[PDB]
Amino acid sequence: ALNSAVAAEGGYLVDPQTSETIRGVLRSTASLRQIASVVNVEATSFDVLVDKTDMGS
Amino acid sequence: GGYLVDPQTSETIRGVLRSTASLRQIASVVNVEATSFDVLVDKTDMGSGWASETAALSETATPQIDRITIPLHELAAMPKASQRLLDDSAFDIETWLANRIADKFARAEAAAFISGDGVDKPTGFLTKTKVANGAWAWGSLGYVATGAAGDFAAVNASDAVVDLVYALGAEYRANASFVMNSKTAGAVRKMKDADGRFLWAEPARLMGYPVLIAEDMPDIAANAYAIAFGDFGNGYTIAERPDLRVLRDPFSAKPHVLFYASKRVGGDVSDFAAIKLLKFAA
Amino acid sequence: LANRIADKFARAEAAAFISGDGVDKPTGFLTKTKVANGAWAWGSLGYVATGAAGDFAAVNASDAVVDLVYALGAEYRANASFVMNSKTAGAVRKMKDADGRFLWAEPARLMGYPVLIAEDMPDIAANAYAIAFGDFGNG
Amino acid sequence: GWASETAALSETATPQIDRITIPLHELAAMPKASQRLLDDSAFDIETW
Amino acid sequence: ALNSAVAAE
Amino acid sequence: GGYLVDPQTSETIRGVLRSTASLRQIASVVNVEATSFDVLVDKTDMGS
Repeated sequence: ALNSAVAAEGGYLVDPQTSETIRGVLRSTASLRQIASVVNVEATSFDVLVDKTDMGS
Repeated sequence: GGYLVDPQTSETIRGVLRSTASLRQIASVVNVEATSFDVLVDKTDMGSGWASETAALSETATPQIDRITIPLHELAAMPKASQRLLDDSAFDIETWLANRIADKFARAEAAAFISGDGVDKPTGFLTKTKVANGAWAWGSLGYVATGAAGDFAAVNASDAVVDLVYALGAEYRANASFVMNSKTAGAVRKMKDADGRFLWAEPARLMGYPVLIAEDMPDIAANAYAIAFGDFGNGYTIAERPDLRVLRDPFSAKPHVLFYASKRVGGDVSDFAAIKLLKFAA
Repeated sequence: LANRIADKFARAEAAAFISGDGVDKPTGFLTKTKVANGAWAWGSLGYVATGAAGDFAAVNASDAVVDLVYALGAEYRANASFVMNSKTAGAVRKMKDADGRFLWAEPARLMGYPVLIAEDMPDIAANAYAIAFGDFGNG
Repeated sequence: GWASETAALSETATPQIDRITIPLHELAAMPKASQRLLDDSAFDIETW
Repeated sequence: ALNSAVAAE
Repeated sequence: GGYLVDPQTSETIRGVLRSTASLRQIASVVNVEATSFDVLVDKTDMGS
């Protein structure tokens, strides 16, 4: 019941409260995914079909 | 009949209005009703595979976890107020002091959150075993240096600030803040081109990024860390109780009231990469 | 862990989307048979060059960036993005006029166009492709 | 304070209070307007 | 504040 | 992960046990109110 500084005089009653959420170092989430063309695909591959030339008028 | 005019006093007792810029509105304020606070951060990270079709995938790493314990100190101030004053001074002195003691506390712990040392008070980030950036360890804050001693760089000035920015990590720079005292921010603003025009153009943002004008960091000295920068939303953790518990003391000072009030607060650095500093040595 | 493994994956494939090679992982656009712009073929990406080797152009600096913009096609420049690592973007920002004032003025947009600070492209080397630009919505 | 665990916390200062008295003077101006003008000059001279 | 004797407190 | 685990504190505080029987239950317990209780005992016999 004495001071909270030294352990023997009731310093073992203070039981430090931990975090609510385990934090972490926060690394770069800049991944080009938010600027590229994200396509859902449930397959083995994906096949874009682009046009390398054009018509004439 | 000059004794009939009885000058009307104020409605509200005013006061000098001191700097409320306390880093509390930019740091990570955490409610805690305990003796301490324990952040649990991750100093490393995992590894990824790109496993082949026939690989029989093996083990990978796992982020080892580093605890920092917040001390969560107490802070008290104790004015001595006379009982005769508190009964005859129709301005409400009790709520005036509690409105004024709180403004001292939010002004006292601004030194604790930034330039506080270890004992009995939170360590601000300035006293956290500074390491020059590039050899960045975990248990230490990074800094870049300027070059010349008592000023910014001489030949190419204003480049010690921009690399301080671009060494803070691309994720941390998303919501960061400069921290200076108000007499260094003049010496930054006084920098000018070869033409005599000063080059940097309420929030007093600098290079777009917000600037918290603190009042605790040293100025441009020989080896001072005058300019701070980083993401204080992850870098610094403030732990506190959200009240200002007042105990009036009618008994010790017998003709006095002796307000004893104490809110208790703690907090030190949380993410060592989320703050970079500026040394002026070399 | 599932909140942390996902943050590694979105950090691991950022190297795949940009500097990934062919085997077992996506090829980012850096390893796609670079061709100098003007002789632009189909199965290859264009590039412009700077001039001097380990830095930007010496006499007229900052003109290797603006022609990189105006060789991207008028339709693609409508919603494009610069891509650099965070240590090159300093060396871009450190460029200055003859007066000592640095010339380029959250999104950290450059010449108005948005900039995605990646963390995978090389810095200013002898023959590195340090600065990327274009319409990644179609590219 | 930043009082230690075993400190027996002592007194502290208290903001001494300074009064400034506003004098609250009066200010007057007195134009002289003719009664003949105020009755025949349909612009409302009083509120003007 | 302090005493009611001297004004400035 | 050793920081991620924390012990249970307890259900309550315990203590070493002490002796209870204290001569209070065998002696004469007299409820008194003034500052002092006075017994009046005669020192010697009648001596007839």
